Amino acid sequence: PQDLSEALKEATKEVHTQAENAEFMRNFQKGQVTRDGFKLVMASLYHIYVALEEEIERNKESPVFAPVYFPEELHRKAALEQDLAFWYGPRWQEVIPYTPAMQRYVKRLHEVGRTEPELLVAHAYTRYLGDLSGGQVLKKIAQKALDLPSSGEGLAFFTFPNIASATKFKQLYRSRMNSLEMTPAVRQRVIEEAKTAFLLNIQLFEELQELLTH
Ligand code: HEM
Ligand SMILES: CC(C)Cc1c(-c2ccccc2)ncn1CCCn1ccnc1
Repeated sequence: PQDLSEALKEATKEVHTQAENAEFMRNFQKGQVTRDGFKLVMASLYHIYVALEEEIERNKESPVFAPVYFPEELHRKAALEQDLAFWYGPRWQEVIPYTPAMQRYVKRLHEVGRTEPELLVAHAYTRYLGDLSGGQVLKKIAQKALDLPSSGEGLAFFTFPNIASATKFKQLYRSRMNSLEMTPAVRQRVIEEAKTAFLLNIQLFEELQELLTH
Protein backbone atom coordinates (compact mmCIF):
# COMPACT_ATOMS: atom_id res chain seq x y z
CA PRO A 1 0.00 0.00 0.00
CA GLN A 2 0.88 3.66 0.01
CA ASP A 3 0.35 4.27 3.74
CA LEU A 4 2.77 2.51 6.04
CA SER A 5 -0.14 1.97 8.45
CA GLU A 6 -2.03 0.03 5.76
CA ALA A 7 1.11 -1.76 4.54
CA LEU A 8 1.76 -2.98 8.12
CA LYS A 9 -1.78 -4.17 8.76
CA GLU A 10 -1.87 -6.02 5.42
CA ALA A 11 1.59 -7.52 5.72
CA THR A 12 1.01 -8.77 9.32
CA LYS A 13 -2.49 -10.17 8.82
CA GLU A 14 -1.14 -13.71 8.41
CA VAL A 15 1.10 -13.66 11.50
CA HIS A 16 -1.70 -11.98 13.34
CA THR A 17 -3.97 -14.97 12.60
CA GLN A 18 -1.14 -17.26 13.81
CA ALA A 19 -1.14 -15.34 17.10
CA GLU A 20 -4.94 -15.71 17.26
CA ASN A 21 -4.49 -19.42 16.51
CA ALA A 22 -1.81 -20.04 19.15
CA GLU A 23 -3.01 -22.64 21.61
CA PHE A 24 -2.78 -20.33 24.62
CA MET A 25 -4.77 -17.56 22.86
CA ARG A 26 -7.37 -20.12 21.67
CA ASN A 27 -7.88 -21.31 25.22
CA PHE A 28 -8.07 -17.66 26.19
CA GLN A 29 -10.75 -16.74 23.62
CA LYS A 30 -12.72 -19.85 24.62
CA GLY A 31 -12.75 -18.48 28.18
CA GLN A 32 -10.42 -21.21 29.48
CA VAL A 33 -7.76 -19.09 31.14
CA THR A 34 -6.63 -19.73 34.70
CA ARG A 35 -5.30 -17.27 37.28
CA ASP A 36 -1.91 -18.96 36.89
CA GLY A 37 -2.04 -18.37 33.14
CA PHE A 38 -3.20 -14.81 33.54
CA LYS A 39 -0.46 -14.11 36.01
CA LEU A 40 2.10 -15.16 33.42
CA VAL A 41 0.59 -12.95 30.76
CA MET A 42 0.70 -9.98 33.17
CA ALA A 43 4.32 -10.79 34.01
CA SER A 44 5.22 -11.09 30.35
CA LEU A 45 3.55 -7.75 29.49
CA TYR A 46 5.44 -6.05 32.30
CA HIS A 47 8.87 -7.15 31.02
CA ILE A 48 7.85 -6.30 27.45
CA TYR A 49 6.55 -2.77 28.24
CA VAL A 50 9.48 -2.04 30.55
CA ALA A 51 11.91 -2.64 27.75
CA LEU A 52 9.83 -1.04 24.98
CA GLU A 53 9.17 2.17 26.99
CA GLU A 54 12.86 2.29 27.95
CA GLU A 55 13.79 2.35 24.30
CA ILE A 56 11.04 4.74 23.29
CA GLU A 57 12.47 7.14 25.91
CA ARG A 58 16.02 6.69 24.60
CA ASN A 59 14.69 7.52 21.10
CA LYS A 60 12.02 10.12 21.81
CA GLU A 61 13.80 12.93 19.95
CA SER A 62 15.06 10.81 17.02
CA PRO A 63 13.58 11.65 13.62
CA VAL A 64 12.96 7.90 13.14
CA PHE A 65 10.60 7.79 16.18
CA ALA A 66 9.56 11.25 17.49
CA PRO A 67 6.37 11.57 15.41
CA VAL A 68 4.85 8.53 17.23
CA TYR A 69 6.13 9.54 20.70
CA PHE A 70 2.92 9.61 22.82
CA PRO A 71 4.17 8.85 26.41
CA GLU A 72 1.12 10.13 28.36
CA GLU A 73 -1.43 8.50 26.05
CA LEU A 74 0.23 5.05 25.78
CA HIS A 75 2.68 4.29 28.58
CA ARG A 76 1.83 0.96 30.25
CA LYS A 77 4.61 0.36 32.78
CA ALA A 78 2.96 2.06 35.76
CA ALA A 79 -0.32 0.27 35.07
CA LEU A 80 1.46 -3.06 34.95
CA GLU A 81 3.24 -2.26 38.23
CA GLN A 82 -0.17 -1.63 39.81
CA ASP A 83 -1.50 -4.85 38.34
CA LEU A 84 1.41 -7.03 39.40
CA ALA A 85 1.17 -5.83 43.02
CA PHE A 86 -2.32 -7.26 42.88
CA TRP A 87 -1.55 -10.51 41.06
CA TYR A 88 1.74 -11.34 42.78
CA GLY A 89 1.27 -9.32 45.98
CA PRO A 90 3.48 -6.71 47.69
CA ARG A 91 6.77 -8.55 46.89
CA TRP A 92 6.00 -8.99 43.20
CA GLN A 93 9.36 -7.50 42.14
CA GLU A 94 11.10 -10.44 43.89
CA VAL A 95 8.82 -13.24 42.69
CA ILE A 96 7.55 -12.49 39.14
CA PRO A 97 8.94 -14.84 36.48
CA TYR A 98 11.29 -13.69 33.72
CA THR A 99 11.37 -16.63 31.31
CA PRO A 100 13.64 -17.33 28.35
CA ALA A 101 10.92 -16.40 25.83
CA MET A 102 10.22 -13.19 27.74
CA GLN A 103 14.02 -12.46 27.62
CA ARG A 104 14.24 -13.12 23.90
CA TYR A 105 11.56 -10.55 23.25
CA VAL A 106 13.14 -8.02 25.63
CA LYS A 107 16.57 -8.57 24.04
CA ARG A 108 15.21 -7.80 20.58
CA LEU A 109 13.46 -4.68 21.89
CA HIS A 110 16.77 -3.44 23.38
CA GLU A 111 18.74 -4.39 20.25
CA VAL A 112 16.23 -2.40 18.15
CA GLY A 113 16.20 0.59 20.45
CA ARG A 114 20.03 0.76 20.73
CA THR A 115 21.27 -0.24 17.28
CA GLU A 116 18.30 -0.24 14.85
CA PRO A 117 16.09 2.56 16.25
CA GLU A 118 14.34 3.09 12.87
CA LEU A 119 12.57 -0.22 13.49
CA LEU A 120 11.25 0.78 16.91
CA VAL A 121 8.00 1.96 15.36
CA ALA A 122 7.33 -1.66 14.30
CA HIS A 123 7.43 -2.73 17.90
CA ALA A 124 5.38 0.18 19.15
CA TYR A 125 2.81 -0.54 16.44
CA THR A 126 2.59 -4.25 17.22
CA ARG A 127 2.00 -3.55 20.92
CA TYR A 128 0.18 -0.28 21.29
CA LEU A 129 -2.13 -0.49 18.33
CA GLY A 130 -2.95 -4.10 19.23
CA ASP A 131 -3.72 -2.99 22.81
CA LEU A 132 -6.12 -0.34 21.64
CA SER A 133 -8.13 -2.57 19.33
CA GLY A 134 -8.34 -5.52 21.56
CA GLY A 135 -8.28 -4.69 25.23
CA GLN A 136 -12.14 -4.53 25.23
CA VAL A 137 -13.19 -8.16 24.60
CA LEU A 138 -10.23 -10.10 26.04
CA LYS A 139 -10.63 -8.08 29.24
CA LYS A 140 -14.26 -9.18 29.54
CA ILE A 141 -13.31 -12.79 29.01
CA ALA A 142 -10.63 -12.48 31.66
CA GLN A 143 -13.02 -10.97 34.26
CA LYS A 144 -15.46 -13.83 33.68
CA ALA A 145 -12.90 -16.63 33.87
CA LEU A 146 -10.97 -15.10 36.75
CA ASP A 147 -13.94 -14.11 38.95
CA LEU A 148 -11.95 -11.51 40.88
CA PRO A 149 -13.07 -10.06 44.16
CA SER A 150 -14.26 -6.48 43.64
CA SER A 151 -11.01 -5.07 44.94
CA GLY A 152 -10.61 -2.31 42.32
CA GLU A 153 -7.30 -3.53 40.91
CA GLY A 154 -5.59 -6.08 38.73
CA LEU A 155 -6.71 -4.93 35.27
CA ALA A 156 -5.44 -1.34 34.92
CA PHE A 157 -3.36 -2.46 31.88
CA PHE A 158 -6.53 -2.69 29.78
CA THR A 159 -7.54 0.97 30.37
CA PHE A 160 -5.69 3.80 28.67
CA PRO A 161 -6.87 6.65 30.87
CA ASN A 162 -5.23 9.40 28.83
CA ILE A 163 -6.98 8.44 25.59
CA ALA A 164 -10.61 9.65 25.37
CA SER A 165 -11.33 7.71 22.18
CA ALA A 166 -9.35 4.73 20.98
CA THR A 167 -10.75 5.15 17.47
CA LYS A 168 -9.61 8.77 17.15
CA PHE A 169 -6.26 8.08 18.78
CA LYS A 170 -5.63 5.17 16.48
CA GLN A 171 -6.30 7.44 13.46
CA LEU A 172 -3.91 10.01 14.86
CA TYR A 173 -1.26 7.29 15.45
CA ARG A 174 -1.68 5.96 11.91
CA SER A 175 -1.36 9.49 10.59
CA ARG A 176 1.91 10.01 12.47
CA MET A 177 3.29 6.61 11.40
CA ASN A 178 2.42 7.57 7.82
CA SER A 179 4.37 10.83 8.17
CA LEU A 180 7.62 9.02 8.91
CA GLU A 181 9.96 9.33 5.96
CA MET A 182 11.92 6.21 5.14
CA THR A 183 13.71 4.77 2.12
CA PRO A 184 12.08 1.71 0.50
CA ALA A 185 14.74 -0.46 2.21
CA VAL A 186 14.00 0.84 5.73
CA ARG A 187 10.30 0.47 5.08
CA GLN A 188 10.79 -3.17 4.03
CA ARG A 189 12.76 -3.66 7.23
CA VAL A 190 10.05 -2.03 9.33
CA ILE A 191 7.43 -4.40 7.89
CA GLU A 192 9.67 -7.39 8.48
CA GLU A 193 10.30 -6.22 12.07
CA ALA A 194 6.57 -6.17 12.78
CA LYS A 195 6.33 -9.77 11.62
CA THR A 196 9.29 -10.49 13.89
CA ALA A 197 7.43 -8.78 16.76
CA PHE A 198 4.41 -11.05 16.18
CA LEU A 199 6.67 -14.09 16.11
CA LEU A 200 8.21 -13.12 19.41
CA ASN A 201 4.74 -13.02 20.91
CA ILE A 202 3.74 -16.34 19.37
CA GLN A 203 6.91 -17.96 20.73
CA LEU A 204 6.16 -16.48 24.09
CA PHE A 205 2.60 -17.86 23.94
CA GLU A 206 4.08 -21.30 23.05
CA GLU A 207 6.31 -21.14 26.10
CA LEU A 208 3.61 -20.09 28.56
CA GLN A 209 1.40 -22.93 27.34
CA GLU A 210 4.28 -25.39 28.01
CA LEU A 211 5.02 -23.98 31.49
CA LEU A 212 1.36 -24.30 32.52
CA THR A 213 0.70 -27.88 31.35
CA HIS A 214 2.98 -30.18 33.44
C1 HEM B 1 0.01 -11.71 20.03
C2 HEM B 1 -1.18 -11.22 20.14
C3 HEM B 1 -1.65 -10.12 19.31
C4 HEM B 1 -1.01 -9.06 18.78
C5 HEM B 1 0.43 -8.68 18.89
C6 HEM B 1 -2.02 -8.34 18.10
C7 HEM B 1 -1.76 -7.18 17.38
C8 HEM B 1 -2.67 -6.43 16.74
C9 HEM B 1 -2.39 -5.25 16.06
C10 HEM B 1 -1.05 -4.66 15.94
C11 HEM B 1 -3.55 -4.79 15.56
C12 HEM B 1 -3.81 -3.52 14.77
C13 HEM B 1 -4.07 -3.80 13.31
C14 HEM B 1 -4.16 -2.54 12.50
O1 HEM B 1 -5.14 -1.83 12.60
O2 HEM B 1 -3.28 -2.20 11.76
C15 HEM B 1 -4.53 -5.69 15.94
C16 HEM B 1 -5.84 -5.54 15.61
C17 HEM B 1 -6.78 -6.47 15.95
N1 HEM B 1 -6.59 -7.58 16.66
FE1 HEM B 1 -4.99 -8.21 17.37
N2 HEM B 1 -3.18 -8.92 18.22
C18 HEM B 1 -3.06 -10.00 18.91
C19 HEM B 1 -4.00 -10.94 19.29
C20 HEM B 1 -5.32 -10.86 18.96
C21 HEM B 1 -6.33 -11.75 19.35
C22 HEM B 1 -6.22 -12.96 20.19
C23 HEM B 1 -7.48 -11.26 18.80
C24 HEM B 1 -8.82 -11.79 18.88
C25 HEM B 1 -9.06 -12.87 19.56
C26 HEM B 1 -7.18 -10.10 18.09
C27 HEM B 1 -8.06 -9.34 17.39
C28 HEM B 1 -7.77 -8.15 16.74
C29 HEM B 1 -8.80 -7.34 16.08
C30 HEM B 1 -10.23 -7.71 15.96
C31 HEM B 1 -8.17 -6.30 15.54
C32 HEM B 1 -8.77 -5.12 14.80
C33 HEM B 1 -8.99 -5.25 13.31
C34 HEM B 1 -9.32 -3.94 12.62
O3 HEM B 1 -9.95 -3.05 13.14
O4 HEM B 1 -8.95 -3.70 11.51
N3 HEM B 1 -5.86 -9.91 18.19
N4 HEM B 1 -3.96 -6.69 16.63
C1 LIG C 1 -4.87 -11.31 27.11
C2 LIG C 1 -4.05 -10.42 26.16
C3 LIG C 1 -3.20 -9.45 26.97
C4 LIG C 1 -3.28 -11.22 25.09
C5 LIG C 1 -2.48 -10.34 24.14
C6 LIG C 1 -1.12 -10.14 24.05
C7 LIG C 1 -0.02 -10.77 24.88
C8 LIG C 1 1.27 -10.77 24.40
C9 LIG C 1 2.32 -11.37 25.13
C10 LIG C 1 2.07 -11.97 26.38
C11 LIG C 1 0.78 -11.98 26.83
C12 LIG C 1 -0.24 -11.39 26.10
N1 LIG C 1 -0.88 -9.29 23.09
C13 LIG C 1 -2.03 -8.94 22.55
N2 LIG C 1 -3.03 -9.59 23.20
C14 LIG C 1 -4.43 -9.42 22.89
C15 LIG C 1 -4.89 -8.05 23.39
C16 LIG C 1 -4.52 -6.91 22.47
N3 LIG C 1 -5.04 -7.11 21.14
C17 LIG C 1 -4.38 -7.13 20.04
C18 LIG C 1 -5.31 -7.31 19.09
N4 LIG C 1 -6.52 -7.45 19.54
C19 LIG C 1 -6.34 -7.32 20.85
